[PDB]
Amino acid sequence: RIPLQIVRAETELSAEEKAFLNAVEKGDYATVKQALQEAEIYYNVNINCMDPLGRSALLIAIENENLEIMELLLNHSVYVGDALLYAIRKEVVGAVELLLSYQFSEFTPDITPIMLAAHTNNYEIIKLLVQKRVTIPRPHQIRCNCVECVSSSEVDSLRHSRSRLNIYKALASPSLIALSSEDPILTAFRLGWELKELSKVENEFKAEYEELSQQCKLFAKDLLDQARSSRELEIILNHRDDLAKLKVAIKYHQKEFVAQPNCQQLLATLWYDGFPGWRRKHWVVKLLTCMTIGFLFPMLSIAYLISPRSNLGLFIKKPFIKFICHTASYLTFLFMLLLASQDLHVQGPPPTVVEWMILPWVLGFIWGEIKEMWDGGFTEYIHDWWNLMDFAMNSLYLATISLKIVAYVKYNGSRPREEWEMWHPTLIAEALFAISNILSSLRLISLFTANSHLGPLQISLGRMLLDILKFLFIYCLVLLAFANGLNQLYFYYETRAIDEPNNCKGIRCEKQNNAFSTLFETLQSLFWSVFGLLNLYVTNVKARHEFTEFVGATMFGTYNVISLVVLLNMLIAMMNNSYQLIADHADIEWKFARTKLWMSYFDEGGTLPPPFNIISLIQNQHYQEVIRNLVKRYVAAMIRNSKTHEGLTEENFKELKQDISSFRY
Amino acid sequence: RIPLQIVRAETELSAEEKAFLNAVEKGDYATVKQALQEAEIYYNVNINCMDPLGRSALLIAIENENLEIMELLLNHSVYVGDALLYAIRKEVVGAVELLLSYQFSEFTPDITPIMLAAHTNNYEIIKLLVQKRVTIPRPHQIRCNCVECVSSSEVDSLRHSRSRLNIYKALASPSLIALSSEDPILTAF
Amino acid sequence: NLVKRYVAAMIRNSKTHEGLTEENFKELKQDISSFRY
Ligand SMILES: CC(C)CCC[C@@H](C)[C@H]1CC[C@H]2[C@@H]3CC=C4C[C@@H](OC(=O)CCC(=O)O)CC[C@]4(C)[C@H]3CC[C@]12C
Ligand SMILES: [Ca+2]
Ligand SMILES: [Zn+2]
Ligand SMILES: [Zn+2]
Repeated sequence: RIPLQIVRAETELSAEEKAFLNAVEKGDYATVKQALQEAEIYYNVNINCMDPLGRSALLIAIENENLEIMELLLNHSVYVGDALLYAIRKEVVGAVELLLSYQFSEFTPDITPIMLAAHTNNYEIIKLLVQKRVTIPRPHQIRCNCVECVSSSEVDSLRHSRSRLNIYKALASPSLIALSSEDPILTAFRLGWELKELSKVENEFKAEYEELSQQCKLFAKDLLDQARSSRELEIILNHRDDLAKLKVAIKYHQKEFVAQPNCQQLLATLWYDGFPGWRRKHWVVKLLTCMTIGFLFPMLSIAYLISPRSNLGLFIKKPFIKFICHTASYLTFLFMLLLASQDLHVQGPPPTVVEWMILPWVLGFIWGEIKEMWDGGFTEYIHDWWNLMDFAMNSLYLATISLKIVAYVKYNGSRPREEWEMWHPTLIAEALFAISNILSSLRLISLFTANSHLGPLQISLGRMLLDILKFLFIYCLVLLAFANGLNQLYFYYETRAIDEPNNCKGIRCEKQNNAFSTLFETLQSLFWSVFGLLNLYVTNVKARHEFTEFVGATMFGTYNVISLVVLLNMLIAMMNNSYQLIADHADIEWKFARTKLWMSYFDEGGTLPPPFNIISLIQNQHYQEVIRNLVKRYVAAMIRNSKTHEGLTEENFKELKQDISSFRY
Repeated sequence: RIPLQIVRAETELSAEEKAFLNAVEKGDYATVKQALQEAEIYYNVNINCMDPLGRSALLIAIENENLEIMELLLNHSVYVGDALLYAIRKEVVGAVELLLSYQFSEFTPDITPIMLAAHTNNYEIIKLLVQKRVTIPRPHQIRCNCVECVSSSEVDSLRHSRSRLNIYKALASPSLIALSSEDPILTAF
Repeated sequence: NLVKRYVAAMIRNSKTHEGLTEENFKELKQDISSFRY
């Protein structure tokens, strides 16, 4: 039999001090007033009593929303501590104003009235509080090591983290940004960037910072949405302190802001400068004009080089024409590379005509690469992740040219490749040239972002590469373990290449042998076993060691099972789970990428294609006026969205009943 | 210490012109009438004042849905601009009829009362508006290259696109197809 | 202390819903009717 009792006992009640609490709970004004005045005359009661549910007279008045009992209690000199915070958090303007005009608490001691107003995001009460000179502390830099920060973290770290989070949550309020801010858009950009940076540093508190950054981005997008004229749109997008604001938004990774329909329409208008009917055109005529502009790229380049100011001179300044010319030049370079492969008995031959034509394009590519790193900088150069492939290709081409010139200078004989050594400079140069051709042909993937059908697909594939890289580590660990074991088992029976039928050793021969004799060969065999290109008799020895053969076969079968049946199927499940979430924002990511690609062609520098490449207060006032108009529209819209819900409004009957009762009285 | 202040400051208030706004907000008919007549006799108040939340006397009457204060304010010769649109968009038939019988705006300048009625898709108010001879502009063919279309797109393209979208959204209303159409099925197709 | 805070928070979460509270008009109507009587 479980003796149910009270373990933590509170104080007793049911005196006159509880009588007048329950009178206030009833709320009848006359009875409350008479009981309170009688108790005050008697001078034997207090006002510190607490109900079992955790509410007092003032808290119950807060919950019931009765201004008459509110003013009566406040004029009766009841306790006032935290009552302003409770009223602000209850979100009633009349009692907030009344309390402003004049133990156990569910409020953190660091909470300020302005902080709570910012947390609750109420425009009216926020303005009412901010009309007085109220301020907010500064949280220190992200990696501050100053004595004040180290000391405060040492005395109490949980309170410090909570205070920082509360300060940032109050600062990231859309209303508190609408007021007391000269540039709300820039403020939102910087705040979102700072919160995104803070999320990584504060590992335990990540979701809160991420949601604050998302809220800032959404506020910026909603503020942009209210523009209702092309003049206002261009003023906003061109304000600086062209398209400086758009460049800043691209830098700060504001994909929702960038992918706005109005901004995209303006960008398309700027992009299709030469053609004004490109929107209303047939696919056949678009294709025909595409070839007819791409075919005359050398003529256009020569015309611009000769006469920069002419009818044909300025025809290449348009971004679309420049993009078409660059694409045609790259396609011509790739065609030359393909034609190159279509006497081989000389040692270090002079370059042929195809290589002579290929060299100016390669030199131009390198020149264009260095200028962009000099103009952009190291961080911008490495952020693209395509410049890595560009640098690798250019370095490989430079090494190929150097090796070819070295071979030409050194060797001058005529000997067969069957007698040439394995480390010949000519052979090294051909291998590097083949790798360079592979990389250059693979470089064409970056042009898929300009298309409507392939951009999101390419963006989705790029996102999944990360999961591929993550699984590669586990696969490599398993492969290393099994290769170590197999080599340790099989390294005893190594045989020389002379004893083999065709003087061939390894797995790249018809007589596959010595598959696990060395660690490198074991790694190669275990890699090739995934695709089923390794035979089954490689796990055999010339001697009759049936136990050893069976153990090796068991190891091989276990590795095959683990690699193919379990790990490969698990990768597939991860790809599906990742792509399900990836497919949601494909449009936004593709539009951001296409905007970056489009703006990459707006600059005046580098107009020519690679082969020929080698050879101020009025604006502030206008922006302020437009920002004021947008803020007013946004405030109205968000007030309405707050009014969209709770459609079953009340107290209209109470107000009318009070009025008619007074008239009857 | 972050100095919180006001960056964009509006006009001041709390005069008799704000007194009678908050009287209208209270909505007591006798008090509103006596205050309004006293202010009219004094001849020192206006009716153009705006609350901090973006509402006026007529807008608050729209939101509160009080026909008596509505007719009192309208017979007191308050400003009437856009009030018909606000009433139609609030979707109250009594005040829509009363307003039909007789700055900062959250409505696009191209919005027409019939267009807003079609957007909101209210059969009764749509019929009440369409009983009068009201019409709708034609958007041009899909690939129109005519001078009027090219010129209007050149002066302002965002407004042109918005106007086209609003016209088509008004035209694609199921109620506006049920009325004023001989073959609703073919029209919908 | 933790129990008190948790009880307050869960009472509030119970009060978070049913925001369209009633019987306030009934109590006021009963009071004014008695005063009129
Ligand atoms: C996977 C292939 C290439 C074989 C490599 C074998 C070892 C060199 C690897 C396999 C697992 C690795 C470990 C995996 C994870 C960790 C935890 C890691 O912990 C942290 O990074 C702690 C700090 C933090 O992340 O907050 C430190 C390295 C260590 C021990 C790694 C050390 C290197 C190990 C032993
Ligand atoms: Ca590049
Ligand atoms: Zn510090
Ligand atoms: Zn036209």
